[PDB]
This record gives sequence, structure tokens and C-alpha cells, in this order.
Amino acid sequence: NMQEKGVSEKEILEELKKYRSLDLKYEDGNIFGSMCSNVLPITRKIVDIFLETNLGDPGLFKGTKLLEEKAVALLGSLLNNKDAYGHIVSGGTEANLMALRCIKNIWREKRRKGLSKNEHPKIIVPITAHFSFEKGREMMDLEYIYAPIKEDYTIDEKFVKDAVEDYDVDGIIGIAGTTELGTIDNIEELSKIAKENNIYIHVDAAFGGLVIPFLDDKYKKKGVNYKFDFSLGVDSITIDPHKMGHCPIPSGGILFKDIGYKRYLDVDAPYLQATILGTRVGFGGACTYAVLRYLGREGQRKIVNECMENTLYLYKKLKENNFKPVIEPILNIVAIEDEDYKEVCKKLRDRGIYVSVCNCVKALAIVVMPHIKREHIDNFIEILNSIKR
Amino acid sequence: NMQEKGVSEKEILEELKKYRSLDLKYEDGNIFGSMCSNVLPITRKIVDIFLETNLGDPGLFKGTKLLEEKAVALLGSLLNNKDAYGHIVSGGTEANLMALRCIKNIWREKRRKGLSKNEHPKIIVPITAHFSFEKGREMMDLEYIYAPIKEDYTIDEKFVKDAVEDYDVDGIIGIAGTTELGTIDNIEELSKIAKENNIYIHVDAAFGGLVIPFLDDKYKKKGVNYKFDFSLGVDSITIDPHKMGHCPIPSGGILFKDIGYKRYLDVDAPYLQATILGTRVGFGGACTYAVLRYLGREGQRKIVNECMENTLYLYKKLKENNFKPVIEPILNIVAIEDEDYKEVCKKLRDRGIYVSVCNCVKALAIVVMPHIKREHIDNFIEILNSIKR
Repeated sequence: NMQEKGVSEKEILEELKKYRSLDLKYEDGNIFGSMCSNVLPITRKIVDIFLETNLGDPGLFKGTKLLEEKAVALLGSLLNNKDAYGHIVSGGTEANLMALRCIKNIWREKRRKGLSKNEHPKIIVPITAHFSFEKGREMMDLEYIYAPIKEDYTIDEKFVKDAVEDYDVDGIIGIAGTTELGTIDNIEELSKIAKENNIYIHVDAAFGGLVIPFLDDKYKKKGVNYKFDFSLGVDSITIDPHKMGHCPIPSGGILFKDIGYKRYLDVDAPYLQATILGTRVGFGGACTYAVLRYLGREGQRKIVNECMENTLYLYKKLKENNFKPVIEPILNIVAIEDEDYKEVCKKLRDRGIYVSVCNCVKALAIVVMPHIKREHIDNFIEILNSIKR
Repeated sequence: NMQEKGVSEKEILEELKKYRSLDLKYEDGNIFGSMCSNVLPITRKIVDIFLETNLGDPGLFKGTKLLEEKAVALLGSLLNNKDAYGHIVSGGTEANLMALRCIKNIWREKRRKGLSKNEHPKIIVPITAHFSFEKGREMMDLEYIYAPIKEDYTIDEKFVKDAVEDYDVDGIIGIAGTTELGTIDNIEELSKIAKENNIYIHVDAAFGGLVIPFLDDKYKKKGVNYKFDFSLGVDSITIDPHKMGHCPIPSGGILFKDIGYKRYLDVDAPYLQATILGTRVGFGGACTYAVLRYLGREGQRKIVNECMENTLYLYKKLKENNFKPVIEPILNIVAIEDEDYKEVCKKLRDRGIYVSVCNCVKALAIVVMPHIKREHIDNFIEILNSIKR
């Protein structure tokens, strides 16, 4: 209940710390199923410096707004596009929703001209798509053509091509690093289909965008295509600094091929900004720029390939103990086949091991973020073996 | 451009500080038109403690999730509802969008049963509504019936009542503290109309919700109704800690009358959370709870009525200098009539005074947040007099 009298700073901080003590902490070897991790320590100072900024009012924070533009330019350069137009937004969800808004407004323009027989935008989406695409469908009344996945759990490119011939398609979604298994759709083929048919293509690289460009060749697999960025001519890319960019939440990224896409993000206010949010942090842009500058490609390569080394270690231990990984890992994600995954996950949770559950297959998914070290993997294998005894 | 080699912490921090130096700062007497201000200093420690939490994964942060529930309960108690269901979200925009989603899904349920002749939800919205309502309309394909405002710039209640008889209405929006003038719609009458016709009513108290409950009686005006909360039976209320709650961005609030509204926030994921965002900060809930506890009603009353004292001072000086305020202030907002407001605003901006421009009237709007002190108001009056000479 709200009280008349205030309390002391010592009282309220001690209470909050008690609540914090009930949380898990990334560095304690409990969290195995999350795509967030410890932030780069430098970002704590940056959050402090930029706490009292608001990119919803950029005319008041000219320098913080410039840092957002510079963060976007660095991400754009990483993705092979020196002219990208974009924003440092609240996360991959808002990023994906903005792309969907752009796809919808391109369709709206067509409908206004009689150039579309679709009463709602028709968008081809793989069934591996993150839940944010369902939030967008539900809110924006989109019509999704769900694309099946092949045996390697990547989108069926022939289905997409056939569907594009069969229907009037307003967008195609490809995923560069799926949530459950870390697989990479064949963006190169999808972008060829999209370009040939003049269809908008969005790449969801929320997770993979800050991993794929840094992978050592020994982790790359023959036959797997790792191309996903603006070198393929795609229209937009979601990329999430607060996942494998080690930035504090909220630090999401949305990049469009060029500034011509901005007009399709406009909103008509008859009695009255491209982001969905209004008031919004300025420290995400500052952190995204600073972390990429501080690390350079070299520093991020080191972190990414350390994670991959621990990922292949876990893969190795899993097989050595007769567990069946769903696939040989593509990114720093491994999943364990198990018909009894629901209950094994709950048994793991009761022993202090928190994994996530897949949807496209009966399995436990582990995300080997930088906080997962070899000793945590050893401890995980012991606890799981025991659960199975 | 992205570089191979990293840089030192000293290099990147000094660069960021240079960019920060180009920003305005709330405490420097430049910012007059914003509803954000300096955060309560205790929140810097809280942000640090809770930086590495994620309410998108509450199973991993049980204590931070409890603090969100406690923050919501304190806001609910402030709004006369000990059973409110809600969330500490990214801001008033996401809060308003979630309410609109709820209104739409109530309508969808009716449509599924043949109980609605509306092909889209029809929502009565005053023309003073914040831009976030237009974002919701554009994204969710809502049909708005724009309600006119009366001479006191509050919604025309008779129009709403007539419109509700004339049409099948799926929602009503009332504003408790408008963006441009700080006026309070007659929520009591609107809630009576809504209850009698079984129409969902949402109250946008993003700004007013943390001001109105704390106003000293000398600032209240005869004939103005200050009732706006769940004591009126309304369905939902937006309230923004990162405005007059002195909390860091992102700290927005959405409260529903009870937990029965949660099901209308569900999203059907055939191949797979009530917030729009996924990954999201945990420090907003911690800060909202802590600031309300630390201040108590007493501490917030002091800040609110200090602002009102400075608001009426500015009002007094304005008239003393023959400027025409749009209205006698209701909340800590005053606006200055001026046919030449566009250019006067730009002249003010070139002299370091940043105000905002109204849409419903030709005027400059000043928000007297806690960072505005008597000497800033004196300086503002001198600069404006000079601009007029």
C-alpha cells in the first residue's frame, strides 16, 4: 500500500537487494537458456552518463542523437551497408514490428492505387519465426503464409518460390540465427527470389547478426550459407546489441537498406517519429557505438569464438554421454533431443539449471553465452546424467 | 566504420562525453517543454543493481518480477484499486497500445459471436489525444470517432453520449492531464456513459496520474473534476513513472481494473506474455516501487506542489508582462497564446530556451517540471520580452 511517510535510502535499498538476491545472476552457472548475458562493464558508466537523455526528444539531446546515428552507421558497416537508415530501438521485437509496419505501408500504397488484390499484406514467414512476428500479425492484421522447414531446420526455399508464383506476396522473412537452434535460413536464395519478384525481404538477425560476421572458419560448415546482410540486397535487418553485443537492455537495432524506407514508417496524425515507442532511452545508442569501438572486430571475434569453443565442447560432452544433439551447432546454441523434455527441464530447474524448451522439436535448448564456462558445462552434464540415472 | 582494433576505455568515454556535452541538461534552465526531468538520485544505484535483469524472462529473475508486481500494486493503491492487474512497461506509448489491444480483443470476441456490426473497433478519442493513439490506430486498423473539445479544452461529454447512442462504440478514451495544456477530461461523466452502455473506458493519465492525487487544494479549481481513477470504475489507466515519478526511462505503467483483462492481452502463436516488448528492463519496476516508497505521499506532494507554485508564478509573470496564457493552469503546464508561435519558438530556441508547440491552439507550451526554478522563469520572461521588443 502507498504510505504517507517516506523511508530512508538504506531501508529501500536493502529491501531491493533482498529481492535481487532471489534473482539468478548470469555469472553463477544457472542460466543456460537465455540470449542475454553480463553486460560489458564499461556500459555501466555509459548508462550513468546517458541516463537522463531521451531520444524521443532528440532536439534536446543533439549529441546523444548523433551517437544513435553513429551506432546505426557502425552496425550498417558491419552489415556491408554504408548508407543504412535505422534506429537503436528497445529490442528485436520493436525492430521486427517496425519492419512489418514498413512492409504493410508498402502494401497500403499499392492498395491505394489498385495494385494489390490482397485485403491484408501477405507475408511468408518460416515456422521457426520468433514470437514477435505473431505479435505483429495479431496487432497489424497481417496474413502469414507459414513456410515449412527442411530437415536441417532451415526454411524451404522451394516452397517460398512456389508460394511467390502462386500468390501475390508482400513480404518474405528470413532468419539468420533462429531462437531454438541457431540455424541460418538461405538468405541468399531468398533475396534472389525477393529481388526477382520485387518483394520486400526482412532478415531477423537479432541473435545471429552479432555472431555470424565473427565466426572463425573452423566453426563454419560446408554447405551452410553464412551470407545474410545488405551485400545480398535485403531491405531490412534486425540486430540486437543487448544479445551478443553485450549491451544493457534496451539496446535493439533495426536497419533499412536506405533512407527511402523512412517514408513508409510515417504515421498520419490529422490533429498532430519512426519508432513505435515515444520517450525512449539514449544510452542504448551510446552503448552500442561504444562497445563496438571499444572491442573492435578483434575483441568481438575473441568473445564469439570463445563461445563457439564452449559450444562445441558441450556438443562433444553431450555425445560422449550418449545424449542426442538435434544438430551439430551452427552458432553458440545446442539442443538436446528428448521425448521427455518438459519434465527433464523441470528436473533441471529444481537442481538449479535453467534451459529453454524448443517448439519445432522435442528438445532442451542451451545458449552458450559468454557467461557459460567449461566448468558450468561440466556441472550441467553431471546433473543431467544424474537426472537420467 | 567498424574497425579491426579496439580502443581504450579512456578514448571511448572521452568521445562519448564530448557528445554528451552537446546535449542540453535538465538542470541548466534550457528545457521548458518536456515531461521528463532529472531522475531521483537514488535511482542511479537501483539501475546499477538491476541492470542485468530481464522481465522478458521472469522465471530467471523471480525477485525483480516480484518488484514489478509490487510497483504495480503501489500504483494501483494510489489509483484506488487494490486488485489492479498491470505492468511496468517501456512508457505511456506501450501502455496506451496495450489498452488499445485489449479494447480490440474484446471487440474481436464479439465479432466471433456475431455481436458486432463493426468491421473494425470504433473508439471515441478526443482530438487532444497523444500521438501514441495515432500509432495504435495506424497499426491496429482502428476506427476513431474524434470527439471535439469544449472551450475549456476538455472532451465534449454530450458528443460522446450522443455518439454512443448513434453508433456501436467499442471504447472511449479520456485524458487526465493533456499533453499540450494539462487539462482533465470529465472522466466521471465519461465513466458513467461507459458503464451504462457497457463500453470499455481507458484513462490516459501518463502525465496527470502522478500529479493529480497530490495537488494541494489551493491549486484545484471550482468546477474542474479531478476524479479519474479506479474509484470511477474505469477499465484501464496509463501512468508514467518516468514523467512526474522521477524514474529513469523506461518506466511506464499500464493498470487494468482486474486480472480478468489479462486474457484479452493474449496472442495466439500456433507454432509457439502480455507486454508488446519481449526482452525488457527490470529496473523500471524496481525504481517505480523504490521511489514511491522512498518519497511516500508526503515527499511526492512536496515536489508536485513546488512545481505548481512555480507554475502559478510563471502564469503571474506572464500576465504581468501582457502575455495571454491559454488557460489558468490545471497541472504544472502553462501555454502562451501567440499567432506567431512557430517563429517565436525558433527565436527562443536560438536564445537557449526550448519550449514545445501546441496543436489544438496557436501557443507555446511550458511544462514546469521540478528542474524549472524561479530564476529560470525570470530568465525566460526576460528573453521573451526581448524577443517581442
